[PDB]
Amino acid sequence: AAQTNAPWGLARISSTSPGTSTYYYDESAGQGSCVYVIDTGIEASHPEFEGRAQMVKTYYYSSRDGNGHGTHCAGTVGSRTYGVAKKTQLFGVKVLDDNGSGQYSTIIAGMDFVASDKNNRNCPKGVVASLSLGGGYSSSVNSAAARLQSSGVMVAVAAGNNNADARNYSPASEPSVCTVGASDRYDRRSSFSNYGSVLDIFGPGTDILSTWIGGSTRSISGTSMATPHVAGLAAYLMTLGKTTAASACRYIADTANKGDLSNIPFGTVNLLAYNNYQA
Repeated sequence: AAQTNAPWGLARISSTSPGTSTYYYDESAGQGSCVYVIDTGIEASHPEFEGRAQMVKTYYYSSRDGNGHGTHCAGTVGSRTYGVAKKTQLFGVKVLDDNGSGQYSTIIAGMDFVASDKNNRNCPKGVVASLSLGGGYSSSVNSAAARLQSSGVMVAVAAGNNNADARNYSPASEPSVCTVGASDRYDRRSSFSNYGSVLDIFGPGTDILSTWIGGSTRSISGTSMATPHVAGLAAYLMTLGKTTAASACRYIADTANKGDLSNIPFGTVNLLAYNNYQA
């Protein structure tokens, strides 16, 4: 398939060179897979989700996305115009309030919930989880992320927006989950993106147009926007049978565009998410 005039991030992960405007991808588009978006929620009512999004857990007086952040990430995973896995199923776990804040004990609870709740859902091509969130170092948070990975779920987490080493943030610093850095449309490391040996892969994360609450759309920036590209990609590759939940992050790194990013510090991988689709 080809999406003409796609967002630059979608075109990037299906291209070998920056500057293109078409997203090339297999028509399966993630059908049969499931991506849990652990964030401020999702506006499942958005016509861009085509009824494929549904909230399954909240920890606040409401399960609605009063922020847009979670709706923006979910649209990059699987929205029809802005997503990587356009036929995937999106589940919303609202661990963050409408300021984008959330306590560690709640985020942990959310992750434990996803490990259990995938057993209630039909996902014959596997399960992905996208955690566009984090904070200071916490081993309990890291264990939580590793528990989720070990239970059969592909975990992708943002590396952080502190332009520092991700060793000091969580769950970004958990070795067994996929930790995603951010790049821009010119293959530069995003000015804000964290770095460090704990990174596994980079995805598009500067000026990312995607869905927004109110049935709208906007462009924003962060390793929060890079994470759902890789999560979408994981789910896309899993539907195709090329990798598994346990093996996807390694697969994405093996098959990534190598050595094409600028400003990548010494010790940080130089790998850009890439779907190697050959029509």
